[PDB]
Amino acid sequence: AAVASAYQRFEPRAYLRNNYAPPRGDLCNPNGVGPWKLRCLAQTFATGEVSGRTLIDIGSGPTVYQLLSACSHFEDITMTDFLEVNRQELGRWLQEEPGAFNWSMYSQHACLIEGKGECWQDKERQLRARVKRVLPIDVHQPQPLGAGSPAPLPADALVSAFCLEAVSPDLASFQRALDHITTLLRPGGHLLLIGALEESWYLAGEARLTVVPVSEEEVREALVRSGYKVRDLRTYIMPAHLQTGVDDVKGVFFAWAQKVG
Ligand SMILES: Nc1ncnc2c1ncn2[C@@H]1O[C@H](CSCC[C@H](N)C(=O)O)[C@@H](O)[C@H]1O
Ligand SMILES: O=S(=O)(NCCC(F)(F)F)c1ccc2c(c1)CN[C@@H](CF)C2
Repeated sequence: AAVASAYQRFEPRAYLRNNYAPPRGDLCNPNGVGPWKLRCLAQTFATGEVSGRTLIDIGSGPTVYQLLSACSHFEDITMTDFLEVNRQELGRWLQEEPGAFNWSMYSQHACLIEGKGECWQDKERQLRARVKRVLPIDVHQPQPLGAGSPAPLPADALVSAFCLEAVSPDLASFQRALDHITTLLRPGGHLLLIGALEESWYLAGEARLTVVPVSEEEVREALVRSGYKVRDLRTYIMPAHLQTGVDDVKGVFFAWAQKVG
């Protein structure tokens, strides 16, 4: 409830500005964190080993880039978040309403990276078409989505970016939160986890969030303890010019894990 309390001042547009607009949001530099995250996602799905019918995005927040390469492998996509404000923001983009955040640059780069000759409008069209619902969620609950969630369970795959560490006060919480979401994933399923490395706080407007600083090994061990087979775990070290005053993140990790059940 302590963290949950802090997230009450969370400003969606301040978050988007701090992390998805320049300099961090500049996709032109191939050395940026942006191109790196999109490549990890694209390369993974390009292996063709992450497929199914349903997929759930945990703690989607007000962003969609994490689903750009995934949307063409899953016909039923469910997005989620603890904050009403974030679900509202996602709606504005999915419905193409006024003031929606502009993700066209990311769509274009996903198309560029994937290399299938696809135009970005068709990519955004496909994603919007496959996202069937935006549901509330709380990874701190043994049943994240709840009792009678409209989401098809178990899911064939899960995607989660910058959520778990951002909502857990310490390692143990991180672990449980991971066990909580893992129940949502069908045995043999896949989990694509992205997150901040060794970060302790980040700003989102008037909100100042505490973060549990984790390391690559701690993430690996946590995934194993939860019953996953780590297929891939990479690290991106945050360059100096991407070190702004919005947080103290040291790097970013990408984990492709398979629930071995
Ligand atoms: N208990 C909880 N369970 C699930 N999500 C939570 C949560 N508490 C906070 N969150 C959400 O977790 C998000 C962390 S920011 C990450 C946003 C997005 N996934 C990205 O890649 O940028 C926020 O949207 C916040 O509202
Ligand atoms: O800089 S990033 O690695 N990616 C943004 C740049 C982009 F969009 F181009 F990929 C990033 C994204 C989100 C967050 C961070 C970094 C670090 N703070 C967390 C707190 F939860 C949120």
